[PDB]
Amino acid sequence: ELEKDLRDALQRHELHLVYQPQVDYRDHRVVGVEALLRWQHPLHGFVPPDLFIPLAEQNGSIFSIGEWVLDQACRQLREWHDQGFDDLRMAVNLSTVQLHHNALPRVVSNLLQVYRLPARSLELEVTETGLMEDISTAAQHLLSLRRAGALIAIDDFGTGYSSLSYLKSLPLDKIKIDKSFVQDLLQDEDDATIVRAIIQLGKSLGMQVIAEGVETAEQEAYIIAEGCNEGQGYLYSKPLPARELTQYLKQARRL
Amino acid sequence: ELEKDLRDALQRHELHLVYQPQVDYRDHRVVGVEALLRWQHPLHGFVPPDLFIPLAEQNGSIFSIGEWVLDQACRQLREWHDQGFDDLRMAVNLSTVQLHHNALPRVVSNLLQVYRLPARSLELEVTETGLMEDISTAAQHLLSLRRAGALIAIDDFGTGYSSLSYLKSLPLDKIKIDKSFVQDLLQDEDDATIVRAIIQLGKSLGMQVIAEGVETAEQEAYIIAEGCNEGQGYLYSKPLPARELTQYLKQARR
Ligand SMILES: [Mg+2]
Ligand SMILES: [Mg+2]
Repeated sequence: ELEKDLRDALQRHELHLVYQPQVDYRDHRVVGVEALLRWQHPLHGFVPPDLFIPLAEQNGSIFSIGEWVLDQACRQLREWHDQGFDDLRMAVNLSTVQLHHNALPRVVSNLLQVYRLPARSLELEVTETGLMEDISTAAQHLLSLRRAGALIAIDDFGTGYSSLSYLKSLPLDKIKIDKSFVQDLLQDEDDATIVRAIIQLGKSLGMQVIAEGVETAEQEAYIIAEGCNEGQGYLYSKPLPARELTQYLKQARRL
Repeated sequence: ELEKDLRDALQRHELHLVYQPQVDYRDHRVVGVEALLRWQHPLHGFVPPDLFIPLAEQNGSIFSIGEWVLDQACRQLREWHDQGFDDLRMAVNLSTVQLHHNALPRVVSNLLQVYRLPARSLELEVTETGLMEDISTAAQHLLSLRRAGALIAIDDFGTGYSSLSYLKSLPLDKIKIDKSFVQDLLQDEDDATIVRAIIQLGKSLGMQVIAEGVETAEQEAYIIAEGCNEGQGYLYSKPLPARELTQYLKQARR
């Protein structure tokens, strides 16, 4: 039922990473890339991450998959840095189980040393739900990750529960607006209100804000006018395999 | 013995209300009053509400106590309206267990009609913790309360967990900055950041913002500059018994 086929997946080389660029609106430059895990099974097609990551969390294999993801993402960043894009950031999502695994600080610190990555070049994305299960342990691990040189961002912001007390207290550097609000920006005006509110909440707390799911130039124009710092989504590029994002990044940085 | 004593505090008339005024910064005029429950035990003295309301929620006394508070508060609003303070609003705190009780909409609607109170004159204060206890039930009770003519405010904001999604979709009118962030305002700069953020979150979402715990004129100047709409705290008045708050209202509207 693929909850059984998931187990062979990494062994069968059925998992891979795709990469989505992130654009800074101060200079409209590509400044970061988000690594996204895919499972393309030869019989079933792509299996949604929202399906199989819960599966991996329940059978205790998510930490081993996450180790593989982090290694491949850090290696890919080192390759891109060596090609001249040495200010590029790499962002990697951490599932809730990973976030609360006490070996996560060691795994990340190892990779930052092994690939000799600059400070502030790896960003770890966590969700509001991940933080809420056990804010005590999450805070300890996030502080340790920041101490090792990683940045921390909150993914899918606005879809979970957050405490403003903890948002300012934690070592959080960036808020990512959930794409559900950005995608329907120009249509629903409660969605636009929440987009504007998240932007201003990031500004009020001294955090960068990135809009996910930017599909159209008119959406980009609206969020830039309201003060958003960065963007991600189809307007810039869908998620791409590494070889194709290398071409996109060289083309984007050419001029 | 404390939980035991609270079981019958209400027949023993050991509960009373005090009232704290609220000031609108658009014209620096008293626009509302918060009713606050007190329990002065004959042997123990004042028992903190943070102590006896969780006790009332476990032992089931909260329902009858809460109904008594709303009744006394609506009665006092009717008296002040008839004394010429026609537009005054009354604010009452609802505990989590109260907020999720099936009979809460009928209790509030009864009192609004019994005391012939105008629409938007009673404001019910709920906490983020109360909303997150069961967002489905909370949402339908809040919609019924608003449908009956009550206003809804989130009390102690910033100290619990909220969702921007639900803040916008619920029938909320007002956010109350938690007193702990305002008391630390001028000396502590991270709480100044939280205060600024809450005020701006309120503007962004189209909700009024009231600061609780305002103690000095410099704090008030800071929060108005930031866009705060209302204030409450020792700077205006500490909580007062009804006869002194009447004196306070009369003194101002001279
Ligand atoms: Mg992400
Ligand atoms: Mg209150």
